[PDB]
Amino acid sequence: PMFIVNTNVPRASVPDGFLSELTQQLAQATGKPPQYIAVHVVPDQLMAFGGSSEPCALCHLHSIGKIGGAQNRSYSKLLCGLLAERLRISPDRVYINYHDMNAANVGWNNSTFA
Amino acid sequence: PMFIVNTNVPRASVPDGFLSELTQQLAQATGKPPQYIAVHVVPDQLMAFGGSSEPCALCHLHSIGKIGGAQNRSYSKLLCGLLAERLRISPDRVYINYHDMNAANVGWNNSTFA
Amino acid sequence: PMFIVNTNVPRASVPDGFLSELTQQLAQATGKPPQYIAVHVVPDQLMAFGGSSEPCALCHLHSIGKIGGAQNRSYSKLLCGLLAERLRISPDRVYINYHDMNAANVGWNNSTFA
Ligand SMILES: [Zn+2]
Ligand SMILES: [Zn+2]
Ligand SMILES: [Zn+2]
Repeated sequence: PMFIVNTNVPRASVPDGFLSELTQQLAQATGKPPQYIAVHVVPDQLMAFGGSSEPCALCHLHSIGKIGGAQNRSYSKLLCGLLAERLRISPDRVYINYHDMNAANVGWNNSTFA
Repeated sequence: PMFIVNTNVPRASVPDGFLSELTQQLAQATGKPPQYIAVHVVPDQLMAFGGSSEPCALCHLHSIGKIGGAQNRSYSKLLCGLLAERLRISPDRVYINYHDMNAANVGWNNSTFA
Repeated sequence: PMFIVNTNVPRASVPDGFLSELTQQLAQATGKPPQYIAVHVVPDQLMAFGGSSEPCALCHLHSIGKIGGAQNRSYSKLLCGLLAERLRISPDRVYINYHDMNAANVGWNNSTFA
């Protein structure tokens, strides 16, 4: 699984340990080993949500499987929780795009996961 | 809808008001309420288009519906127009990836749109 | 075709000429003319892969066609090889998401490729 958060929150407002917390929480949520989880945070972005530049986040989660209606609801509660608690972003100013990837469409280690 | 533009144009060349212009015109073109429109501009990028580092842009528009052949042509005319007039990027140096998202695959406000 | 690499490797570690090498080799791998290839490198990112922040990369390749199991394996070998040799990133710390785009879903030059 791989998760990106793009936000207008400043870099200094991202806590030490946030990447490790996302890794652990996503490992637990997806059930995948942490060794397979990648995370990426991009602060200081020029962005707006509903025309407003109050704190917001635009995110992506790519995973080979572990994507679906109930799972994505659970991930959204989890991830919005973390962004609210750690980055002080309101849940209603977060979007997360979920992409279920075929194994043949994810490259890694000189080949794909197929 | 969520629109991202990645460009090698420098930050100082992005005019004041541009996020607001994008929000307004995307709301009108997609028919979606402005509250649901998110926009993100990423200047100063290390990029090439056709092997050239002349001004260019690589973009993404995700939307739950309102994506299809005729709509996408319309969006491209609108967005390339804006990038040309505001950022001085030639339309033939812009790519826009359009993604029609299932409601169940978009997280927002602790849940999804499904 | 368009290729993005997000990495924690610093900007100064990206060698001169790398965008040009990526353009050339992607043109050859996809079979598409270099004039149609776009490349984007994003260094200095706040990322982790498998819980750690040694050099890693999260990438995307979007292409109208030229995507499939054998092609993607060949792209992955090529791209991991380049990231290892030029950016000193281990291949087992690289993910590449491959997206086959419909022509009507790629905007360019005020219209789409349809
Ligand atoms: Zn997406
Ligand atoms: Zn895409
Ligand atoms: Zn993707």
